[PDB]
Amino acid sequence: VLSEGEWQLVLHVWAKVEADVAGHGQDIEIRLFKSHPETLEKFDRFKHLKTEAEMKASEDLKKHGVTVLTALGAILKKKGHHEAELKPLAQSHATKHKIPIKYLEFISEAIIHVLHSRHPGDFGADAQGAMNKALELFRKDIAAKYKELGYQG
Ligand code: HEM
Repeated sequence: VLSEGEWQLVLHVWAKVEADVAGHGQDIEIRLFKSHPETLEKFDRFKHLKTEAEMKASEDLKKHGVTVLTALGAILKKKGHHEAELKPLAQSHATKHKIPIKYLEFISEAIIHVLHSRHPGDFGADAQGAMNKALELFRKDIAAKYKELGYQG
């Protein structure tokens, strides 16, 4: 569980993300694909993108990044009370996209990296620890929902 203080650090940095959701989304997706190239294989829509500049130029990827971060933001703002928001995400990611928890670890790393790159003065060690706990909770709860659907992490 996160403390109220921890949730407030999470939401304080998230408000920074909300000042440019598209830009943060692009950076996070690109960081994910750069650091863990195998993840790009999961995207029939994007795996044709051959360079970083192509990725940055893709309106489709940018739109998708906003969708991703909008869903994550909606989850984080519930401060753990996110069953209604998490269930449909688990459904699609378990049964359609087939995303293992290890890949959710990869994107969590990418999120931390981008938030620190863009907002170091509002994302120090304690804030990173809080965001890490929030994303750990998300991964734990989604893994439980995966199993409920018959998908083994
Ligand atoms: C913070 C973690 C994540 C969030 C919040 C998130 C959110 C979303 C949302 C909202 C959608 C559109 C609706 C849906 O299909 O559920 C989506 C689609 C998708 N996600 Fe994720 N996602 C996450 C992690 C990942 C990861 C790590 C991968 C792959 C390594 C992935 C692969 C996909 C794919 C392939 C689609 C379909 C894209 C398309 O063709 O339109 N997701 N995601």
